[PDB]
Amino acid sequence: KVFERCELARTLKRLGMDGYRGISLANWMCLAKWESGYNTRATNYNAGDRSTDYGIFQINSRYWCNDGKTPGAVNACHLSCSALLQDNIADATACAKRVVRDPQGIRAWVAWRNRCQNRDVRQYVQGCGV
Repeated sequence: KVFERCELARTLKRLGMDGYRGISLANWMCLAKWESGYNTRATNYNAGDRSTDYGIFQINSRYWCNDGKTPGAVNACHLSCSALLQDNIADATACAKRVVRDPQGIRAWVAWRNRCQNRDVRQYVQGCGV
């Protein structure tokens, strides 16, 4: 599924993402925007280390989900990476929450650092009713 902007903002809010561990909804939106263009079936293979990024947040298989083909990988979210390719993003948000409970928080995603950190991200939630 490819979410429309405000549709996603309210979907994330309903799943408890607004302010989760001090991270604003606008930040999660900016993350999803730059990671996959709000596309839940987005995937990216990383030839260098044999891991794959999954879903709307492009979560990596080396540490977060199990795809069975990533060498020495772990599954901290305790999910099959397939769960991160669903139209329903409940599991993907559960895992995104798991990621941010770690020390880095939202900084876990380099894309967030490159396009969201210290940026005016208000535009992501404007007019969505969140």
